[PDB]
Amino acid sequence: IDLPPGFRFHPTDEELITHYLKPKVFNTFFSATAIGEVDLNKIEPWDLPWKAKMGEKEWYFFCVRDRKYPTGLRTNRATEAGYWKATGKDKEIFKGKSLVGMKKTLVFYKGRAPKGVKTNWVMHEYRLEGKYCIENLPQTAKNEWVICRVFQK
Amino acid sequence: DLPPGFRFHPTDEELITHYLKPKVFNTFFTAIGEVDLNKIEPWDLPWKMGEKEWYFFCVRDRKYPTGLRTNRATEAGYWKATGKDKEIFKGKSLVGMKKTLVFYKGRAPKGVKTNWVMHEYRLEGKYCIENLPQTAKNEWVICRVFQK
DNA sequence: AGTTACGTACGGCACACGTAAC
DNA sequence: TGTTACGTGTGCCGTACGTAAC
Repeated sequence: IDLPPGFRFHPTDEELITHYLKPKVFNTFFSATAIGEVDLNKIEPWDLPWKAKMGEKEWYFFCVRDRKYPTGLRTNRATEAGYWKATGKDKEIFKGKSLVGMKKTLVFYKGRAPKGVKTNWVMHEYRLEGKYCIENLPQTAKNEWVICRVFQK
Repeated sequence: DLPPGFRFHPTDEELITHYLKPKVFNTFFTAIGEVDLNKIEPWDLPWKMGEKEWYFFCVRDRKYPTGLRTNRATEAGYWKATGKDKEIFKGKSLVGMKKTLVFYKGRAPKGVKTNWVMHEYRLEGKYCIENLPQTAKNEWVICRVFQK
């Protein structure tokens, strides 16, 4: 609907995990008007705002984390242009006294190599953890499905 | 109703241009909410735009008739400005200034501080010209009050 | 070898609070 | 004497970026 000026989608970390990522992990057909679905392994952050929904300053997008190596137990963070690089320690998301999620901060580098070129594109990847750790998940795509907030400094 | 996460989170400029400016230009104009902020305790302020942060209007009145210094004293305590103000620019044109004040309970020379923090946004960019010479002698501002 | 991730700095931002002004 | 603002200090956040590890 038309939002009065200033009314925007700025959810708290727990609102993202509880009302957005958690339902999608269970139902792959969960749909949200505020947040679309892209594969950051293919799409590039410069072209990202074109393929965005209800977003001007920040863009929210669901994504499927792909394992880099067959036995790597790591995540493919490589794109055609460059590579998303994890920076700093993760941030715990708690619902009441129960840990329900985790936030990782990633900065894009155009190098696609150890000679990465730092960019101003920063992505806040939110992932299901704690009360919803893959160990106690009913064979749903938990580790795979992750919400991502992309913005430019 | 609003889907979860959708809230009133306006930019610095959005506050001055879409809310403060019309109220200054056209007195009393929008569901934004107004409060006297005169002798009102901040914990009793919600008694709401948002339970996270409360946004309310305010009428700054001069403490001293000749002082021109604005009154920030309540029965419960005083609001103490911290650091320096922040510029609000709609392009290359300065439109507003944001002052951060931290509530200090006690109302004494050395009152005990509290976690109440208020971001006061004012129309300082066009204040000097007094485009509209309101004889009401009322300075209208908008404040983001939260206890975080 | 290439790619990712860890983890401790480091710079900016949001105040904390002494010391000056009205 | 009281009350308010000013202005650096600073502690904490948001990354930067080797160095290690997968």
